[PDB]
Amino acid sequence: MKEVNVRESSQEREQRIQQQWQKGNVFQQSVQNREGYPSFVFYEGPPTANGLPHVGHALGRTIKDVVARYKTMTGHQVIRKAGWDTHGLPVELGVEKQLGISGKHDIEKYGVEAFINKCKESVFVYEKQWRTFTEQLGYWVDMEDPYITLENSYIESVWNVLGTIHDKGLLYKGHRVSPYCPSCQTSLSSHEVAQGYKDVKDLTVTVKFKVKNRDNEYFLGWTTTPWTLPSNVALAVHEEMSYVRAEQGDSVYIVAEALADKVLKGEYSVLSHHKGNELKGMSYEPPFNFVKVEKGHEVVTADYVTDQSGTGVVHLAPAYGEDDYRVVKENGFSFVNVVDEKGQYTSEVPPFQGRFVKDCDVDIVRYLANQDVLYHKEKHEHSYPFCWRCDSPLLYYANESWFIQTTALKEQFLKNNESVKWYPDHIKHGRFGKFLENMVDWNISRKRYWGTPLNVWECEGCQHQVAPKSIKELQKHASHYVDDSIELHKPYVDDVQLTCPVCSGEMKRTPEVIDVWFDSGSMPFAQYHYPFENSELFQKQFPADVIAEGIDQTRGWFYSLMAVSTLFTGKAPYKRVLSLGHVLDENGQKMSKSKGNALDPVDLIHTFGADALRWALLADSAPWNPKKFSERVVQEAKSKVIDTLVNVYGFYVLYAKLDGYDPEQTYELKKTKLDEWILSRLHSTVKRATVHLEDYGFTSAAREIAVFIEELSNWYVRRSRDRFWSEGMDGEKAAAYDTLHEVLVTLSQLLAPFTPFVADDVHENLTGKSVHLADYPACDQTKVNEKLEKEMAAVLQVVELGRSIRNTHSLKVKQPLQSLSLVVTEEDVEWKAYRDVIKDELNVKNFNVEQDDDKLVSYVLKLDFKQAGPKFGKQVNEVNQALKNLSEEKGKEFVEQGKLSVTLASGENLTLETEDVLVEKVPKEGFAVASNGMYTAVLDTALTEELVQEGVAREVIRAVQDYRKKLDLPVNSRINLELSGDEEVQKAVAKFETLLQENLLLHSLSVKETIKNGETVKVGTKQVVLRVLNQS
Ligand SMILES: CC[C@H](C)[C@H](N)C(=O)NS(=O)(=O)NC[C@H]1O[C@@H](n2cnc3c(N)ncnc32)[C@H](O)[C@@H]1O
Ligand SMILES: [Zn+2]
Ligand SMILES: [Zn+2]
Repeated sequence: MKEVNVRESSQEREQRIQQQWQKGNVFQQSVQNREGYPSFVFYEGPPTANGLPHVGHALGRTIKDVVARYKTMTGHQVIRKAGWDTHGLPVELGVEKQLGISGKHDIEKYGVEAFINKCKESVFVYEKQWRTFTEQLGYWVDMEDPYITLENSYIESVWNVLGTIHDKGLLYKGHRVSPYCPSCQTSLSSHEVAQGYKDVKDLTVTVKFKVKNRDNEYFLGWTTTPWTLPSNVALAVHEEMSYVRAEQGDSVYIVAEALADKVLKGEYSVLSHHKGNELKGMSYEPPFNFVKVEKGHEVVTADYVTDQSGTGVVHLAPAYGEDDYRVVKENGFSFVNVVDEKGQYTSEVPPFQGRFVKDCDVDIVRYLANQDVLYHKEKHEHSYPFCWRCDSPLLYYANESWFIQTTALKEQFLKNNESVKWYPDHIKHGRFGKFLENMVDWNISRKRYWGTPLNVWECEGCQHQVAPKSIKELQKHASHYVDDSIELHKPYVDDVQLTCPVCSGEMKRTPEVIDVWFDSGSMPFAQYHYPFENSELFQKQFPADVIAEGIDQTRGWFYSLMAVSTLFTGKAPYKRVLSLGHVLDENGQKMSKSKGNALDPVDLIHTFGADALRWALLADSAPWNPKKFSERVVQEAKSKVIDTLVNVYGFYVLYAKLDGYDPEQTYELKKTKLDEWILSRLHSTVKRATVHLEDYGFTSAAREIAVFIEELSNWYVRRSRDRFWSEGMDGEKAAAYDTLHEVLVTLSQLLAPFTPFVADDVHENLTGKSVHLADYPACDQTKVNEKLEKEMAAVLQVVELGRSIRNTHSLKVKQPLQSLSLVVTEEDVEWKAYRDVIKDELNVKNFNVEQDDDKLVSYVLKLDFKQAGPKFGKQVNEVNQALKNLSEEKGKEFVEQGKLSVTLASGENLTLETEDVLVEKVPKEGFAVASNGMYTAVLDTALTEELVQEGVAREVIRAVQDYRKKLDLPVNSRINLELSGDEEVQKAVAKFETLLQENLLLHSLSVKETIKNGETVKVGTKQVVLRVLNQS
């Protein structure tokens, strides 16, 4: 083993370990060495290369590393291939800002290829930043040969999946009302929409729709979206609902019967009743006539019309509502649209053309009043969908899109999810399962530029569709030569046309790219270029035994993985999911670069070490709920846990070298009880840490290890230092080194998944072998001693109570005290075995175990004025004083009898009730008490001259020992000590001459009045002059 003497920062140690890992190919070796062992299949969720990693990203990569390292150590091969997510809106928008452009028209002007090249350059920059962060965090994952979603082979596998889905009839094009982002100018999927809901307040209005062929009669139409009123095509009523013609003032209003009293306020008179199907076909005047409707402006039956809210007459705009689209289509009414692709009014609405529709709500209300059609308005507090990338409010907008028909396999989705073990369990049928139950088809087409091109070609002539699964299939169908090096991106694939197998017409590729979530969802198949390559490796690497990503992937990678695999293979792509709560700042606020509360994990790693950051991320709280985090928690992990291990390790190395201990040599071992206890704690920790890790309880396993590390340092090492400090390799010293060597090797093995850097530094130096090539240690039950653990835990509690008393009464432990008495209710612990430990640790001359406190306490008596006030009147203070004057035995009698008589000054005898007296139990004179209920410790705090003088002699002994170290004197030489001090020091040194001589290797001791050029030292509150000569 090598020394740990030269001061090394945490960063320097981890850099040294990192280089050791590189030179030895330890990561690669930890995989290859498990060839033929059972597989544990792990999929890396690919980080989006559109920004810098923050400390929240360190949680998931820490947990994935713990799992992979642990499963490797317990006898599994864990292949770890990194991945980078590089397509889609999350990349495009950031690049647009870098370029100072915005929107699809600006991208066309900039140039599609030039824009895409900028995207490629940006993702490459971010990949390197993420790679460096991952390496310094110690998350072993192959970033030399990662999968990358922009790579041609990866895209080809995605094409093969999409082509296979198309073969089944599950990829189709349709004109549907879909959630739509007016800024990004594209439809969005249902999982993307679920990620962007925000509470808003807007206006729902009731508008009068004047009935044609009548007078003073208006329908009361209702809508939550005033901006859709110019596009009105029909009014919807329920067929079997009852409506009333109600007269108010000079007008008559048609409204639902159950809502009339709410809608019509002040005064009305119901004239007639009508069913919903009776009102069918009645024409009316639209609130706006800017747009011309060919067929419409009538009343139709819709089954979804409710009488619970609104008026029972619902304004329908077919282009901006799925129900509205369906009902208008059924009744053959003309479809109309008044909005461009940017969410702005077209020329068909003159007064508002070129304005965002949701910003016209206030002006629409005023226009409604001016036409005298407005009848009511109210505020609507509800959730509304916003774009998960650009924060623009969404619209529901009729649009031609491509869909993956996920609903066709909904039953298979639920069955696959039912096979998955979720952490936390509630996600399975909660956040994730509920999303499966409300499944709609997956809108995958994005009218964008940077992404996986949707590989569907349509014949211009007969609309036949061809979906090439590969470059070879693309080449086979193309009407022109297609080079083998064709890049599977826009615009290169848009220059490829096919010959239609049906009519020989020209086939053109649909222009869209696909949802970025499909790319990552395809990684089980695309990361190995399946089925074109690595068919056998893929089969061994499917399904995954676990994945671990943030909770937002329930609307992300968790869903897209499940959907792609279910549509493609029918099978669940994973057996087990760790759904991780998000890291927040120290205030509980979400982490963001804009908010400035996103800590840099690289700075934390540089300052405190990755081992400390990882430990704090694992041990401070559980990973399943939102997590408050701070630099302070990392600092505490470094000083309390990481530094403590390093110091114990450095202590062992220094004294093992000095004493020439050799773990390969065989010694006669005199194992002590403290050796047995720490070994029992070691293997009990091994057992309980393994049990938690087997159930992915990282926090509980970490906390268990931290407890053991505290016991190892604060108790085992601290109390065993003499056996390392002593000279000569006796049986006890050899046992100490043997015990500590086993603890350090096994503990570092335990810690290897958690704190990989320091664990290897200890283990490799002690054994010559990397800890990460080792097996996870097994619990040796023969070294577990449950009784010994139980007693030492009781001893620690007693020592803690004793220290508490000493601190409370300002009695420093260096000052010996006469006795500690322990009151125990039961003879559970063999206290005789720990007498020397308790007396040493508390510095008491005597340790006595008592069954009760009768010899240690007394009773004083007072009067309960709230209970005995009226009974004695003006004599209450005389009786209360009478109780306080009673002797110790009188109080002892009262607590046993419960009845008491007090004789007042006049001789008047009075009787005291049990509840009239307040009883106080006090320790006997000179004693002090602390109790935890189970144990009552009674300490004699009374000081004698002999006790004080012994304390002075102890202080003299320590002062001399400190002065010897300052002079670099040999530990073997005997010294001539000269000492000067006042009479109290002189008397103490004289009286305890034997004690001084036993603890100091003194050739002679001279007490002088004055010392020439002496060293003044501070012994207690006194100053003592020392001077050391050497025997000549
Ligand atoms: C599995 C990854 C997806 C396919 C996608 N590329 C993506 O979300 N990429 S990411 O880089 O934005 N996310 C990386 C991982 O970090 C999690 N995460 C993101 N933000 C936080 C946060 N504040 N606290 C904790 N974890 C967080 C993501 O869920 C993902 O696991
Ligand atoms: Zn958007
Ligand atoms: Zn054709």
